[PDB]
Amino acid sequence: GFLSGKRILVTGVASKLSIAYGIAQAMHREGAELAFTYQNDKLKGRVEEFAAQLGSDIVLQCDVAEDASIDTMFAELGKVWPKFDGFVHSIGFAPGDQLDGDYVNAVTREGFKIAHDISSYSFVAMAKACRSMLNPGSALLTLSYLGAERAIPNYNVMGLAKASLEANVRYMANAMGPEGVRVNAISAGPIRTDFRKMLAHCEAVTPIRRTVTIEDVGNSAAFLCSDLSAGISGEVVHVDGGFSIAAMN
Amino acid sequence: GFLSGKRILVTGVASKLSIAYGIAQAMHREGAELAFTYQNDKLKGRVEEFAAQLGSDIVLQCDVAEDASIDTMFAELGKVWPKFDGFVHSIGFAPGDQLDGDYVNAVTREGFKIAHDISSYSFVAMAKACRSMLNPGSALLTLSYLGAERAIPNYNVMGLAKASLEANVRYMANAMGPEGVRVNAISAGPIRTDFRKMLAHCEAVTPIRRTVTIEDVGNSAAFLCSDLSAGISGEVVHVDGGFSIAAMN
Amino acid sequence: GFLSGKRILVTGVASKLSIAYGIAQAMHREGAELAFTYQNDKLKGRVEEFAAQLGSDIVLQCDVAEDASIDTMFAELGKVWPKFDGFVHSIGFAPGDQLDGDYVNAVTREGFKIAHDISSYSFVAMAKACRSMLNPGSALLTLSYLGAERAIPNYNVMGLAKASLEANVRYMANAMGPEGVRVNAISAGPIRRKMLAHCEAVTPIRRTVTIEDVGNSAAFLCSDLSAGISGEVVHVDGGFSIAAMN
Amino acid sequence: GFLSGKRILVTGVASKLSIAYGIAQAMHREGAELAFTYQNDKLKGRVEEFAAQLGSDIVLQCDVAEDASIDTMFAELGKVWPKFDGFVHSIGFAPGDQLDGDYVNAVTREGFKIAHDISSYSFVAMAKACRSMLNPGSALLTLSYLGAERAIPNYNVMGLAKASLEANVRYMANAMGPEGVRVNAISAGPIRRKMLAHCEAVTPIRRTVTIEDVGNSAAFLCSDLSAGISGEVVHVDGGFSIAAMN
Repeated sequence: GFLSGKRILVTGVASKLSIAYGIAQAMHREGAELAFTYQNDKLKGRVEEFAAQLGSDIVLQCDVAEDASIDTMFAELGKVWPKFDGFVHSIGFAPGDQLDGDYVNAVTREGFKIAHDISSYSFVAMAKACRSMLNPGSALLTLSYLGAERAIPNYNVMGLAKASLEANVRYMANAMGPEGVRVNAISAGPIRTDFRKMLAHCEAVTPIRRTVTIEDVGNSAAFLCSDLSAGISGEVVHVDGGFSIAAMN
Repeated sequence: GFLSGKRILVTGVASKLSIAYGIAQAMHREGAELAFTYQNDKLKGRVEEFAAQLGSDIVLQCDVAEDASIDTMFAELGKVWPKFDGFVHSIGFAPGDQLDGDYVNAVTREGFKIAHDISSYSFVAMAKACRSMLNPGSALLTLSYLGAERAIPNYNVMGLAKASLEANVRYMANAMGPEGVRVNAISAGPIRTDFRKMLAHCEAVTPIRRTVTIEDVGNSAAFLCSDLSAGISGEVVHVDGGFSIAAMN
Repeated sequence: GFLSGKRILVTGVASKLSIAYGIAQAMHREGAELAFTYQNDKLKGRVEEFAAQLGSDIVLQCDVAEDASIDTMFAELGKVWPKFDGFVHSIGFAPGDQLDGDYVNAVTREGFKIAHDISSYSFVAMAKACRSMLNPGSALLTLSYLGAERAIPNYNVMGLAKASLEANVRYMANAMGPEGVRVNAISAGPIRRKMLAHCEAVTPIRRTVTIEDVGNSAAFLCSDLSAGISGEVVHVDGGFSIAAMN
Repeated sequence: GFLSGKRILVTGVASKLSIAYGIAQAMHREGAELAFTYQNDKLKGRVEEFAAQLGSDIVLQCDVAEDASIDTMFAELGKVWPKFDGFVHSIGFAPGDQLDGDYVNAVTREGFKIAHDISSYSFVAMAKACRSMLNPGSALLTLSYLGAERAIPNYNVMGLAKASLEANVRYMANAMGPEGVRVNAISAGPIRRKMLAHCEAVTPIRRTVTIEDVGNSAAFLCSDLSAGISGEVVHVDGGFSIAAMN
């Protein structure tokens, strides 16, 4: 398929309904060889199993909160992939109380610091750590959400972290392009897994009249990490069925 | 390939260096069956030859200035493709004196009317004319340029027509989505075929450090007309190597 | 006021509720001397009523569909103001058949042509026709709508004409800035029934904007207070466009 | 003036050339009563010199890196102004090691943390700490830069902090608008050597903007003249960002 020859590391695989799993499935179907991180002991087993289902036995612990953890993960990867072609960053978090109710009341200095560290800094932390390992032609990919561009109820300090993240894509694309590395994001629509009401709304007003699926997101992610997207860098691509471009439907 | 099963009409094929030809080549390589329009008698022969090189003998006259011409073209197409899966609009024109020097001096009411009629109206003219022919899952694609979003010297009334065109993508995506049709544009970077100086500039400041090629544009176009981009509609995708997202390089 | 010593021509005043009246009123309050256009002779006395309230008796006929009418209107204006400091463009039309129902079904080649010619091309037509009359320090302002940026049901081909108008603002600003002219627009929010109900509920400031609010931003954007702003589409819609799923 | 009967707190006045001084000056000219913060005691007399020229003796210490300092600063302010009408946030910092050379090489976890905490989080920290003190009609303003939108060489991690700041503006506007508070920013152009040379040559108005131009837009954006504007990033860079390849 259109990723044959490519080795891509996938972060954030959680369950078979997670976007990262939809991306890993798509990439695998297109011929990539994959490697996977897991955060901690609770998730290790499920990730090993899913990795093995998609032909891989490269399953490595990584906590992106820690610079040391990122480095030793890449040291391990390099024993099997001295060079590789990019990675998929699907990691985003804010403490739970950040995301409920009025933004100005909910946000705190520490909730801000964590959400930005985990959801934005970790993308460039990973790049810094594997930079010399990336072949010419590599592509980095992160996931974002409309809350970066619009104020969405409850999304709160995650909007600011995703906005930081999308500027990180541009700064990274600009810095890394001359060595032959592209860096893009997908701004994914809400995916059916307060939520019920937001989904009903979103299907009714999306031009394609349905929420995107993890398969849809996976196919766009495979494209953006393949040589087929050689012309695209620093771009936030909306994979939300046109939801963001309509108003008052 | 990822377009097998798809029938796509390609407009604007001119010479082997034209974006539309790069798109038709890419689509063909991915398995689509193609049909081609030609504007007039001068171009017919070259289009017939290129069509035949990419497996097609569907070569039909169409002048998008005329509603009658569009209709009879689709009447002919329908004798061989009673239904089909979309088309690529690569048609854009302004009278030559529109594009030289100060915009406010150069623009005229008639140069404005032509550039908007040909470069923007014709996209929805084509959609209106084949709407009932499009299968669920179809995708329409047009080409645009950064001059839609920024004031670029000399591009002049073409910027306004491309801006009209990109709003046409959104209005079309919104109207057609519920019947299962997506509508997108590619905003393509300058392609190496005042021009010399603009190219040197553009390679030096583009993150990927080169101009995009018609192959790069073709691959993104194939993606956007394929089921792989099922999640994307109403979107203007930048295929300019990150050129638009950097500043002062 | 912050427009003292400014002469601004105002188009599109058709009634006291119109956006262009709210703008003229604010400009007059801030010390501008005003002039007005009208299109057909039926409206002429009514515009003289308006101009009189806003301190002016410069009321001139103009049909912006015609190059010669725009030219003769600026020759007339030139008799009272051989130089002036810019104009407000508030003129936007599509035939009514364009603005109802499915966009792709509704739009025609002629409806598209009229919408762009009248709502976008007229803005640069006016600038071309008065270019040598504008002082250094001048400012041109037009009015747009969120339909330029998003697909809004029914707004249809007007969405494309306003997207052309906004690009027109940028290309005009880029061409005229070196002579010392700025060019901007205000994208105004809806102005006061299901659509207003939605709008009030979801706009950050919880109300629709008024012609007074729009008039106040326009006055700023045509005054030297906004000397650092050119080529800009300023959203005066209470924040409606930056929110989603409120 | 158009700020008569307004009380605005101004942060970041460090010298007479600073953007925040140009803003305070314009606000004072338009009739606002002002208050100022300073960070360390070394700068205190110098800020009292400044405040005195702009009509004020409300000069208060605040280190926005610390929640308790922001709290005690608003308690002090509360002794003279138990209610007031908003503030200007002009505070932006990254360690100097962040702002040189290749972005990906330069940026560290700590440099990222400081840049966002000081340049973006402090804006909502201040709002949280004075929320109940703000009158209906109030306005908060911060300062950004085109680096939030585009990758500019050397600006590095500050580009990400300003992109967070701009989103902060939208989420603040959405949360505070229903209480009657607007929140906006100005993305200011560079202010007066190779980079200025480029900038003057390619900006539509053919000059860099001055602190006076920025001060005039800020005054507007904190006055009731801009009552229709919230959640908006207004570009005050002479049109530089809307042009390409000039």
